[PDB]
Amino acid sequence: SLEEAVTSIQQLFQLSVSIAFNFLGTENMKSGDHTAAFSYFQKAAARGYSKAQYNAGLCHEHGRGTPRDISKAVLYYQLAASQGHSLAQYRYARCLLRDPASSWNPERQRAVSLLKQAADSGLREAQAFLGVLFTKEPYLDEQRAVKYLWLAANNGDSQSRYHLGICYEKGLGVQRNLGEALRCYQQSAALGNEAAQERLRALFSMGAAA
Amino acid sequence: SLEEAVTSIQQLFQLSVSIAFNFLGTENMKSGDHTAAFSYFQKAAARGYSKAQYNAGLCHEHGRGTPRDISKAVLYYQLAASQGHSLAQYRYARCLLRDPASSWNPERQRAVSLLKQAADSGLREAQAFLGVLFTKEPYLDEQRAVKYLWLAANNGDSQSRYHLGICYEKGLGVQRNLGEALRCYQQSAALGNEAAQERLRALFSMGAAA
Amino acid sequence: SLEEAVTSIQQLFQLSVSIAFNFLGTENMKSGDHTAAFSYFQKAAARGYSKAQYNAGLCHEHGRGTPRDISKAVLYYQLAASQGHSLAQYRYARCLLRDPASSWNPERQRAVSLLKQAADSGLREAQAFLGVLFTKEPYLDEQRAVKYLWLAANNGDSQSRYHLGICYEKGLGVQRNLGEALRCYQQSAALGNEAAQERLRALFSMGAAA
Amino acid sequence: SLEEAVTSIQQLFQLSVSIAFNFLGTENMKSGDHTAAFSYFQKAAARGYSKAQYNAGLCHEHGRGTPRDISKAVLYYQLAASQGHSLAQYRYARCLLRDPASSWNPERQRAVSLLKQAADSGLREAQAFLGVLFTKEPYLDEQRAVKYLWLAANNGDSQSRYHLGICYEKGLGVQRNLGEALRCYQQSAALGNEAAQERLRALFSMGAAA
Amino acid sequence: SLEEAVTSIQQLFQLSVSIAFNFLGTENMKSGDHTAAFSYFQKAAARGYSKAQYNAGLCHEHGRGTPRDISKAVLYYQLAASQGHSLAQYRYARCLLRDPASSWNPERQRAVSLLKQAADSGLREAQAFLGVLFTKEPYLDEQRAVKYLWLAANNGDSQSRYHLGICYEKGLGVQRNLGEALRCYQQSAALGNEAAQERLRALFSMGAAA
Amino acid sequence: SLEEAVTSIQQLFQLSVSIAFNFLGTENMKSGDHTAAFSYFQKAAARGYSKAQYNAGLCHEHGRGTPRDISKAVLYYQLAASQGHSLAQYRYARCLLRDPASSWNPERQRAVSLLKQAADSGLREAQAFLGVLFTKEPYLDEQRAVKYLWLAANNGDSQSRYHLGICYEKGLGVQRNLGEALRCYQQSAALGNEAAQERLRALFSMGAAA
Amino acid sequence: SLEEAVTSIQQLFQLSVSIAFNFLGTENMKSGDHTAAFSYFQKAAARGYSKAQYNAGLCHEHGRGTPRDISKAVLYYQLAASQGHSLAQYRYARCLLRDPASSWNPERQRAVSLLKQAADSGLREAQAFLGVLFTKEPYLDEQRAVKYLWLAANNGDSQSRYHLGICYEKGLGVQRNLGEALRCYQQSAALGNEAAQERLRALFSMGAAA
Amino acid sequence: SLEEAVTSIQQLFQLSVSIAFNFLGTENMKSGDHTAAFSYFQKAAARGYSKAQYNAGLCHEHGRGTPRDISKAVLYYQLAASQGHSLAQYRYARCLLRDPASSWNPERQRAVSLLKQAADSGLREAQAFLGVLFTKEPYLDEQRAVKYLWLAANNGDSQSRYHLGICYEKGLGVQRNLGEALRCYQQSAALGNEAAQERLRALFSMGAAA
Repeated sequence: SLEEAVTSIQQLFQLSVSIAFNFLGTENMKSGDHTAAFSYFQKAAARGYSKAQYNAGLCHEHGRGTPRDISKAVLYYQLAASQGHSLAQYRYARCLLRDPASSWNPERQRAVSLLKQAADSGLREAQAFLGVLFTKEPYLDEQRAVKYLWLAANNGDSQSRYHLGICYEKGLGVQRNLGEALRCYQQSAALGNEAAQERLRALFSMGAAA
Repeated sequence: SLEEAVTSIQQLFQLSVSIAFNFLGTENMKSGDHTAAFSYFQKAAARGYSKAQYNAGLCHEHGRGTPRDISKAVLYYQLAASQGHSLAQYRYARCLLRDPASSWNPERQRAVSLLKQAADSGLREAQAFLGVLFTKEPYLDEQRAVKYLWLAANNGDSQSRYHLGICYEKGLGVQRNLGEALRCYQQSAALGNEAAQERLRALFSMGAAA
Repeated sequence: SLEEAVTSIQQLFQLSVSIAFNFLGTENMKSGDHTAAFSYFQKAAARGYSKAQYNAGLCHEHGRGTPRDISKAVLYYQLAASQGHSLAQYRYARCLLRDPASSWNPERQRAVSLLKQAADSGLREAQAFLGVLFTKEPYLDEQRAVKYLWLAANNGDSQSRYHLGICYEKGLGVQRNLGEALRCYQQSAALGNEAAQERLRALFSMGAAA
Repeated sequence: SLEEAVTSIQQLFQLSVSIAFNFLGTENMKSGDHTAAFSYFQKAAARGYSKAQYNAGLCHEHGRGTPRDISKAVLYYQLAASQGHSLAQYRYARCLLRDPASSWNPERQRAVSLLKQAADSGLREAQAFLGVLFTKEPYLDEQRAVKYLWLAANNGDSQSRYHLGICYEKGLGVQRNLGEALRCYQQSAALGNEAAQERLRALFSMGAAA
Repeated sequence: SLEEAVTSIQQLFQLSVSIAFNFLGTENMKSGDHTAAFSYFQKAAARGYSKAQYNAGLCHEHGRGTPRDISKAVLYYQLAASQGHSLAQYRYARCLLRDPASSWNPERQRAVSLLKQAADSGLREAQAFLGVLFTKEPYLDEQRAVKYLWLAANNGDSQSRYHLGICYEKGLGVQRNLGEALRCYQQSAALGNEAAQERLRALFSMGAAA
Repeated sequence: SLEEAVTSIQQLFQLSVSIAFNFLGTENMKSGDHTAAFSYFQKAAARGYSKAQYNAGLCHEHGRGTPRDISKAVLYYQLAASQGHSLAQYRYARCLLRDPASSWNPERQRAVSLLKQAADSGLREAQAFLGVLFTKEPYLDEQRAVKYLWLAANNGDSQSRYHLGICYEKGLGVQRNLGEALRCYQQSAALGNEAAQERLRALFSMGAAA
Repeated sequence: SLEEAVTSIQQLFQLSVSIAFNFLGTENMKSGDHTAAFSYFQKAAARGYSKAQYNAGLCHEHGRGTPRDISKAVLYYQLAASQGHSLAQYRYARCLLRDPASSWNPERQRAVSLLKQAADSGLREAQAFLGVLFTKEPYLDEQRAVKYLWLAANNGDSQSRYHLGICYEKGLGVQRNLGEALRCYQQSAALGNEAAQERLRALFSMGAAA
Repeated sequence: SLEEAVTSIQQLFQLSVSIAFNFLGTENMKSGDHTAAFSYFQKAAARGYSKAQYNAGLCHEHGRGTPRDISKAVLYYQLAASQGHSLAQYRYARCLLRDPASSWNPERQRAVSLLKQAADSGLREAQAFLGVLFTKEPYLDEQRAVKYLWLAANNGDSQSRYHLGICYEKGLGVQRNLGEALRCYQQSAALGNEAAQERLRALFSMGAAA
């Protein structure tokens, strides 16, 4: 019975050293050391760990100690997302979908599906971005966009709720109502959505005053 | 007892002939004969009757059977208003004050005071007219304007309550509120105020169109 | 001064005998005598009296003691409506618009215009009639129909308010609101709309509880 | 002295090796290796651990690397539930109650009791499932079913609140209300109940459309 | 010509003497003389007049100067009701239906029908009495009773709306709702329905703070 | 039949001459002649007419053409109120209850009873006056005062509704509620009440910085 | 140098053996072994650990494997509460306040103070218990009792909100409101207050049923 | 591989001994030993650890075992804040900015910026304190103050709710609403904001009802 024991202990040692390298790295990043943080996260992600791959991608696309790169960054994000990390797949989808390119390529469908199943978890940013993405060409699906924008806005995001308000006012996906749109704009401006909410409130409060 | 009896009976004869002539006149006007109605109303008003003076002024200012005249119309309206006919004094004030002339003369102040007294009697039009009046130079009194505009709007006038809404959104006399103004615009659209809705709803919907 | 006096007294005699004929006819109708009511109303309406012509038309189109007739009834209703009687012109439009024939004749436009400027006075039935009429071909004007149906239903008519409810539910002229339509149906059935509100409640109950 | 120390250290060693094997197994399952995860979970559950027994039951009922089995799955689920694991006992009850068999067998009595005391903890799924279960024969207990459906739907489940709405509409256990039921259907369709709420909305649409 | 004119003038004289006799009767009743009121009203009702018959019935059933008599009052109310007097027919129905007898006698059929078509006119008391009567054996029609109780209570009658509240809380005709019944009792106490509303509030306080 | 006929015709002559005297009095008062109006009103009121006695009391207590007198005024008001005139008895209460004397004299009880049966008719001012009166010593009856203040304020009187607000905030007769009291103050001051505005702005607006 | 190191390592060893014994003990209790759990918890609490002392108190007051004792239970609870354990101090206060003895003994003063500062943390049970406690003699402090009952019931406790409802009806510490109290009773019965809310609903049912 | 391994293991040892020293420090603080807690926290913070520095600052500024000092306290707070400790950076900002001096010194700008980015994290006290901060000279920026007071009051802080109410009633930053301000006062007094809310309720009670 010692063979399974030794296999178990060596696999546990592998996993534990991965954990320790990741924890070290994040402690260095929080403390202030960065190049050592990059080295630690790279050598931790080289051996198949989820959070390590996420942080490697995060530091390698923010470039907090390495020139700004996206290719290897999104490769790390893919490798982390395949293992079931919510933030990793959110970042992967947001980085791959930043272009206005068409959705004919299958990797776009894969990215939007993984972002969808990420937003199913409950992360605030993923579902808000999904609601934004499904509202614009060529991902037009008004009902799902509305429902996820509303669900994200219920968590307290000002911009998502302003987008819900413009969705009501423009009358796409939801019946064209104006009073709820006005109160939504007012509360979004109250919650400190400076640019868009302030601009729309000022326009509506000046069109009849100028 | 014969002297008081004969005085009473002759005064009754005067009042009865006044009533009969006014009646006849209004029956002729309703039936379709007009010049006879004019003559009847003039000879009824020449002998001191309130409603007869109102009808004479009305038929002189609309001119529905006599060339348009404002001088005699306004004089007859003055005679009718001095005796306590609410609609007559409303018409007097509206016809005399329709000019954009200054209110330095006290006679205009007398006209606006009698308009106030007429509106205090419950007439729908006088209240709305003074609500419009007090918002324009030099009759600036915002609180009274708002209160009587609201009182007239409670009777169901679309224009008066649209002016209440414009007052809310512009924030004069009342704290500057937008949601109540929007619902007021919407309900004024519901009652069919063409000039109000067909401009305000279009201006608040032009923002939706891109 | 005798010529104007004699003309005035003979006009007064004419109008007063018309009044007497009308009053005696309506008293006979209320008491129970009917053929005398026809005779009196006809001889009163033959000499140019508004309410007398209304009653003549009413007794000719209900036929409460004379065979049912339309041509004489509609002619009397036209003659009475020309003189400014709200009920007269309401009944004229009711009896003229009841046919399913084409509206190429301008008399139909005249009838709808007089119905409109009748219902603008405040009569309950004319408003509901025009609200129904403008909803059907070829008088399609959704906004006016909705507004007058609403201000008619505000007076407490169950059928007009049920028609407002179906207007909301079907989403013609107003945005397709559904909860308001359900509440309107329910409180129409509360006021005793025996047929319509009850049958929609039953249809949405039996076909909803399965 | 030393005897209690050695007993404590050996018991701690047994517990720690159980913990390590469970952690290993779940790390392998998350990473992607499966058969090793099955072996690890099996040998961890063979020595009396709660979460390990739950994971063994889960991997035997989904069969993500082992032929589908319910017998061993439910045995492991029972062994995990007896030790106080909320999600495991929820799974046990939902697996044992999937059959349409009667509740004469007292194993069903313990199953429903353990599901009840699991839902008392606050898990979303168990409460909704029991709310569904108590509605159908022979578990009829309307008040408790409605209360647990309501408090489960308060957590944001679309199907639970849709079933609350159908409970309102059919009026079983709750006073028959219809407007709030319609609002509940509408919001559940808004929250993304793609099948059921949308189907009832369409039914209430085509009910009057055709 | 002569014959129709003389018939018209003699019928007018009959009507005018009836009017005068009724006017003297009501003037005497208001002034304070009562036996002359009985004489005038009796001789006025003896010649076929509506409100004269109503007043004769009123003075016979109150006996404001004549021994209490119901048979003559009931006959006079019948004569007044047959001629189309809303208040008189309401009085007839309420006087005839005071007995707890069944509705097998068709006299009760006419009584209830005329009370129905009187309450349809807009009188306050008739509606409330019908709402009460349809609630009690053998006139049980819950929906009609509820709808007239509500319509009468809308006019501001305190006792009718207290009956509406008792009907709602007892759950006949309308489903059992409690909060609305609670502030229905509260407003009925506020509007001065001292007896019933005070009793219900006192009971609801004694059984609560016991 | 000559005796009853002559009695009827002479009584009709008495009533008709009273009506004529009152009509000439009111026509002269409206026209502008005052002493003749006084003479006619006294000679009409001396011979048993209700409205004439009201007008005589009114012209004696305002003194619009005769030196101020209260004795004759209140005597005429008593005679007019004994016959069932709402305004007459309300003015009797006006002129009698103004004294700060005690209510030991039963004539005060008669005055308040006639005021009660006046307010039961539906006049606006009498109810507001009794609502003020029952609040102050020794007429303390809080419930009735509140109920009739509320019912009168429902008619739109600003002072009565401000008194309703003071009653709410002070917590006499009603539960001491502040939010409804603040609102009530707000719309009372909105309708142009000097006292309500001067109380609100000095209590809940000045106390902030004073 | 080495001296501080050896002191630190020996103190860490004491703390770690305490932690391990506590963890062991709770693992044995959850697994099913009890007397070993008692021994482990006893020897862990004998050396000054907070959670171990709480568990010792719990196992001495429930007696799930040791004869029931309150003396040692409350002594352990005090020793755990002095170190800052919220649930332990809640248990101490609830065990010491179960007697109906007076608060003359200052041990009750510390007990109530520690319960207060425990409830200040946010535990549901302690706040509800103090809300119950301050209502009854001699701990009468109505405002604080109501506020803590309200904020505890906001967490979803049925009995706490039922006691809030009673507080509303009896009107102690809060302005006596009845409609909101009825709604609170109804919702608490809906949330599953099987005994008390249902009993009051039945009482308010049979109060009018019989 | 020896050099990277030895560097990793030595860095891990340094971090682990820092963790252990902090753990024994907090264990001593909770147990009751204080001077040892001070020594351990100081030697842990001397080697660069975040929450150890926070605890050192806390023990120097409360002085729970050392004479009161702010200098070393704020230096340790700066060291902890620079490393990303939300609560520590709150404490640093609040301790540095307690002085009433101006914001000319850049250290105040740094403190307010770090407090801003602390409040943006989600800490309850930071947002409330910053809402208070921006209200007073020279940090006047009303919108941010209003939004942070609103968000903090949404978390249940009574004083923040009172300051929101004072902001509404005083009409700075938000429109001068008074009704919802009174409701805010009342329901903040319900939560137990004894001093200020009780003071305002007493001022609005004595000045109004006395």
